[PDB]
Amino acid sequence: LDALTTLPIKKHTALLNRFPETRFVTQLAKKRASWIVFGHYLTPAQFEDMDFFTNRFNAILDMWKVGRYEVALMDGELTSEHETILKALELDYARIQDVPDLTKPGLIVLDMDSTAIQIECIDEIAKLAGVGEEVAEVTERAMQGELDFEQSLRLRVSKLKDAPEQILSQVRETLPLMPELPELVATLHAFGWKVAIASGGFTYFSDYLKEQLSLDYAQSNTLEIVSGKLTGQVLGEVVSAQTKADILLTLAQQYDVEIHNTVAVGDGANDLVMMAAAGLGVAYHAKPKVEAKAQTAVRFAGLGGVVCILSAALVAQQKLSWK
Repeated sequence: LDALTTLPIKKHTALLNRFPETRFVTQLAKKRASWIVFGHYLTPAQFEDMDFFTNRFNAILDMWKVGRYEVALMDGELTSEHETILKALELDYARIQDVPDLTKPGLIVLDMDSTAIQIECIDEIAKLAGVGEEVAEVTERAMQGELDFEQSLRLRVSKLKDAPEQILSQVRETLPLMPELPELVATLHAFGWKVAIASGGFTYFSDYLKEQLSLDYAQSNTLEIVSGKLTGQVLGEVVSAQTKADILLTLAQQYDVEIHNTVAVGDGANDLVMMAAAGLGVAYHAKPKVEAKAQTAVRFAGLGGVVCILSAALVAQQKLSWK
């Protein structure tokens, strides 16, 4: 029932009334506004901290809600001083130029989790399979630059030979979905967008997610399973940085979506190629080095932050009325 819950995108007068009327301006054109601030709860107090640090009164053109999030379309420009004070406040922000249009056919591609959270996943399958150490000896040999990326994967998997299938379920359940993924999926489908995941984990997991959430496409590393045991082989191609960008371009064409109306959400160096290929890359809880390369980043919010960003283009261009 999870992908039946959208994130309502609505104007609330109560939200406006929370702020002095002076905080708002009506002179500047919404369509020329360049950035947004968003978080679970926006208060005058936070904006006074922002004002003090940036040495100016930061006016809001418009505020609305996206699920539990409150979004403010901002006057002026996002300066590095703004970024500093917003990080301190733990408010997210984004420049909204080039943000795709929810009302036109579109595609979003997400990575099922950080390569760190997939190393943990595989290390846990290994520990359950009783070869926790072999897999470790191999991860070490990859740290020495002895094995490249694919060799490390394939070799770590090979240690699982003969492991019983039910180890995969037993691990699926000890793990939590990205916060708000189900809402992100439902919301984008409501707009008629396609949703695709591409991860360096295993088809077993990604195909389950594809089932629970009705994703349109999912691609991971497929573990060969025979007689309910893992054979230790990986079928087909090993999903790499490049594979991710390829999935994005293929599906775009296949789905008949303009490249500029695609979105790629990632968190590691592994996703930069995908992100560089999409109309918009969104770093989600990524390393500061990856954040600095992405056009937009979500730092504090859940995946609903992605909808906050997309809703801004909708509201800026007045693509729809509310009720």
